[PDB]
Amino acid sequence: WEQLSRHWHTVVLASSDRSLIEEEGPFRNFIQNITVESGNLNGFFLTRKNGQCIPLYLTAFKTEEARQFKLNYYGTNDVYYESSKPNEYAKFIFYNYHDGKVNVVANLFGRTPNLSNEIKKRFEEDFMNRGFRRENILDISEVDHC
Amino acid sequence: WEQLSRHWHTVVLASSDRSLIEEEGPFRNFIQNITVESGNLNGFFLTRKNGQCIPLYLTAFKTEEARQFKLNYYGTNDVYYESSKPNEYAKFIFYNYHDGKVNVVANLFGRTPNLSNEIKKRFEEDFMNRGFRRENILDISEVDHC
Repeated sequence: WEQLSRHWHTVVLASSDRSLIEEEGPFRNFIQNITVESGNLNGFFLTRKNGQCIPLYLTAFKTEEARQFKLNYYGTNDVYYESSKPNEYAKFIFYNYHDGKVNVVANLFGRTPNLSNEIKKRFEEDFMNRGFRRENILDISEVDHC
Repeated sequence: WEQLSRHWHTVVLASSDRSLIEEEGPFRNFIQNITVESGNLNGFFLTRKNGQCIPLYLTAFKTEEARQFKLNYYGTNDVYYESSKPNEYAKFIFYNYHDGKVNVVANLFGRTPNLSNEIKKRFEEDFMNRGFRRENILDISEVDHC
């Protein structure tokens, strides 16, 4: 898992709940880098709250299950890692349970600040195919993230 | 996946939406057996619809990600397999996308029509912890089914 131990860029964000990833949303976070320790993912993000960029430390604890991690943040998040190009991008999918509800927050991280269209298009399609609206898929490689 | 190709039993079912697994629900299915072919999971089930038991064939198609499959059934289902004792029980978590809503359907299968209390207990706890209530977790080893 030491491969994920690098600098990253939040390229695209999508969620079944628009508000989770819009300005001021708990998941509108910009990854800076990931440090792997004993299989655990220690991510350092920057999130913009009340107009300012503040540090955010999130730890995806490795579970006995493969590619799966556990993260406690605004509820319990079952986390899944996936990538067809491990050296170029990383997708992190969060299944969030909070206040008796289930949501999905999908993250498209890139080793570069932007990714190829083939990659982004696949991400967009995968989620549009799952009933999402286009307002639920944010391509932030365009916006002004922290 | 050779340990999955045998006869299975649906022991406990859990869902974020209780109706999906209650009587008449599209996901209240009683597994008969699973046959593996080319990496895909070909499960044969029995489901009581409109009064009686009828055959049900579902294929969990392999993906490029470890332990993850795909199933089109009452929406798109991203299926994950996990099990600490591969020869006693099998767990399949479905992340269902239908009508813009996201739901989770977890299945606890066993080589025998019932599982140890410890196994069932942990399954129940895991989802009790994710905000599910007692009525969302149905042990069916007890009730009579197809």
